[PDB]
Amino acid sequence: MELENIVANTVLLKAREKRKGKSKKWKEILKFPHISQCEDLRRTIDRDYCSLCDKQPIGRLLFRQFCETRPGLECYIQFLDSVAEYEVTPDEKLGEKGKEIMTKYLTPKSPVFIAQVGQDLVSQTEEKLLQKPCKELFSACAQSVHEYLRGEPFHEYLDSMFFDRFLQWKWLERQPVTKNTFRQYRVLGKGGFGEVCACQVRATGKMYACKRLEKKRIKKRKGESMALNEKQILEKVNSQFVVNLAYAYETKDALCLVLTIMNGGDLKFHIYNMGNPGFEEERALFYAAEILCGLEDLHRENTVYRNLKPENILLDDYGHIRISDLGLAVKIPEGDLIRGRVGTVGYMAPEVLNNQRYGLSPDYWGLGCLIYEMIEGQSPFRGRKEKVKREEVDRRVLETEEVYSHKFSEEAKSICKMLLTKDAKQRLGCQEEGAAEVKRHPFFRNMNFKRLEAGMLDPPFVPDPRAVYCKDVLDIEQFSTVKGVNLDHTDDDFYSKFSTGSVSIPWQNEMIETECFKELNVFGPNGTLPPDLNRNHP
Ligand SMILES: NC(=O)c1cn([C@@H]2O[C@H](CO)[C@@H](O)[C@H]2O)c2ncnc(N)c12
Ligand SMILES: [K+]
Repeated sequence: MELENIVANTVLLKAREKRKGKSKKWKEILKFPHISQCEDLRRTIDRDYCSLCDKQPIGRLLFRQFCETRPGLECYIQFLDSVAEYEVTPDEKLGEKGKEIMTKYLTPKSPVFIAQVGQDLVSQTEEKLLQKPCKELFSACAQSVHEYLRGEPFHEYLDSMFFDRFLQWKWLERQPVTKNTFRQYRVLGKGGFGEVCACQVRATGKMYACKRLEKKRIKKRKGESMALNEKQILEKVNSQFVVNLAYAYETKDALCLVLTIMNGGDLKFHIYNMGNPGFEEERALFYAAEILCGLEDLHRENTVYRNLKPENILLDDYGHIRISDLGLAVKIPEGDLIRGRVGTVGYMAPEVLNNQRYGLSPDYWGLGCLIYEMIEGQSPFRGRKEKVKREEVDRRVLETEEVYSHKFSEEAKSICKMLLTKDAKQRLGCQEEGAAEVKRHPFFRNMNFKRLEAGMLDPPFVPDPRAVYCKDVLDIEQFSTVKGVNLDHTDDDFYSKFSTGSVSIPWQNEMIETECFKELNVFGPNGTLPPDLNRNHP
């Protein structure tokens, strides 16, 4: 054993597990400013109910905490809470759970009666329950509450100390980010214009992955628009099955993307470096399902992926997966095809190999490639450790057909062949339906996709927290030192557009997840103004 490899992992493992890894002076770094400092944000902030009272996590909790100071509003908060529970109760007990809400919030004499719904809607919703139990029964009811809360309660909240406190939180959110903000750990993988390594916010202790983009390498390969495009894409998409962007900042030599940390490792590692090649169909099915949902979300914005291979699918602490490395994705102009000779050897669709125009098709070619590789333990057109000059592997993708073995079930064999059709016109999922045609394939007969997208399905494989499911730090491919490049001011503009600092919603989740919001979000005794919110004197 090499000690660089042992030490690198034990350090990463220690951080991953007092103070939850926070800094000693974290209460000073995240000290609220006096409200008198937040007048600029008070003007800039758009006064939108959905954003300030729901979408933004810390805003959501502060509005709820404000409504809980009034019995006349605490009921509405309890209704929206109960509706959420009803929306995740089993179809078996839906009918029952639907009766408590009605008998507890929707009766003239109920203890927590909410009156702003409408005597017509309560009855309209009352008949719906005798018809059939449905998780979307109270959709109109909960909406009627949002129509009332966004009126007077919202404007009363904007006048209260809780919204002032929100501005204070927003003042910290705006603070600049630098290399100081994080502490870097071992490298987890080579990719793109730099390397991916684990990092940790010093103030909060939350673990992330830092995808480094070396400045000298972007200029030398003219990948500037490609790096920027990756950043925007990661920002626009908000899917449970795609790496989420939390920060994007600049350093003297590189641009950095702070992404969700996936301690479970990539599927390429779980396919080849953990026992026999591939794994059981059960695992492939679950993963194929989540990948489908992740592709479905990327396709809603009409954005192709083109980069689907096992090393770009990752595993989190619980066993779920996310798609990573969106650097090859582009948003499509509606009704047009793109020419791009991009992709990985043995993972490019027949359309891309002929330098031919294509659309959303190459993604479903990749989905089939992954299902096959997970089950068979090898690429559909390349051996496990077989040396082929690119020219032939390419040929095989176009000319030769894949071969299946006893490892494949009838349904697994069927979904693969239907996803691995050379003619993109008659390829599964590439029809006008989109991912709907794929969700119905017999392969997904016991997979309740609606229940998967919610998160009520337990992953089949749970990674052990005290294991690093990755190659050792000294076995990671490295780059060659870039030479002859000098960073000019012409690129200072691109660096500025990229480095936009922290992303609001993820940042707020960081403060909530690490309990920083819990410990710091306090007020005076008896619910009085604390000094940082008192306008008489600091
Ligand atoms: N791009 C990313 O978000 C990530 C890439 N890797 C590793 O880097 C490899 C790709 O170079 C993958 O196979 C993983 O082992 C990651 N490992 C952990 N978390 C992440 N967010 C990533
Ligand atoms: K395996």
